[PDB]
Amino acid sequence: DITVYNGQHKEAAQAVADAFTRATGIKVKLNSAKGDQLAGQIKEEGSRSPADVFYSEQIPALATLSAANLLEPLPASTINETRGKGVPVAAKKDWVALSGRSRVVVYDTRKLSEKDLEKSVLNYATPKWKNRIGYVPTSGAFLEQIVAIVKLKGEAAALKWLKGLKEYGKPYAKNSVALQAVENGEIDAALINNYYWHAFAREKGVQNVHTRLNFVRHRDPGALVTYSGAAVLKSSQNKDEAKKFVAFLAGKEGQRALTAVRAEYPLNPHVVSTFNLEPIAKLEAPQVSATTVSEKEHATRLLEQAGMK
Repeated sequence: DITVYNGQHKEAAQAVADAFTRATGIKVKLNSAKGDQLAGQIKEEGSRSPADVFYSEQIPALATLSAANLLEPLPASTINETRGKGVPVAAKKDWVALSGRSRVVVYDTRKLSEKDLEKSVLNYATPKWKNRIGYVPTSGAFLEQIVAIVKLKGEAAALKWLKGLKEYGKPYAKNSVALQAVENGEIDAALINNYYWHAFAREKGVQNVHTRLNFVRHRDPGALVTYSGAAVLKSSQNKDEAKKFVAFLAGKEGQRALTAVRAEYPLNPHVVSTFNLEPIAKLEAPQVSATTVSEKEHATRLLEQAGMK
């Protein structure tokens, strides 16, 4: 049996864990918390860590542990299951990308259609959308969006984007709050994560849902896709089946378990989501490196400068 450190959604992790158990008969305990805590928790424990597998929602968390020489190398077969143009690769082949969640723009189909949207998420910080576009300045995805713009266009365009949003758009406490707002007819559209919406339409019933998602594509900064992955620790005493778990995670069946409950694009190409998701490669997400401490530091300071925090 193994103990998994999970930074992923408990629902998404639960699915993979139980399906894994049916397929093999191996029990997988779960330790759930944010991707950061677990990574540092694993740093403090070191060679004396209970963690057998680290199921992180973010790649940096995997990186810090890879840079700290704590992760066990995965068989090329495993890391190959989800290989594809734009997918994150472990320099030391010591962790593997599993799923991806994208940035989107949900809008009110009662008022707007596609021809009514922008070709760049950047054009939303203009007078054309004064109080017509919403955002969540305190979201971790909103921070990633800053970090990505800076990396794709430069600091100048990032701060300009932020000041324009503050000047025109409208801030919402959480992502779901920005979606309900669009669904109520309080605001035309809003910048959110595709996952929060799929789960809303499935629960209600798409025919009772007025909101719709828009994807910018074109390697736009608005097409930013964040990846999740999994890794095994060198301190594992069940490395035998810890590997098997990460291998399941990347394998078609494991991909099917997650996508049966989660709306995250499968990196394994032989998998069909139960959610209306186009192949991940079709999103045309821009190429970007992992976010660093100083990078978040930088983006957070830009939020202060924009007057959002």
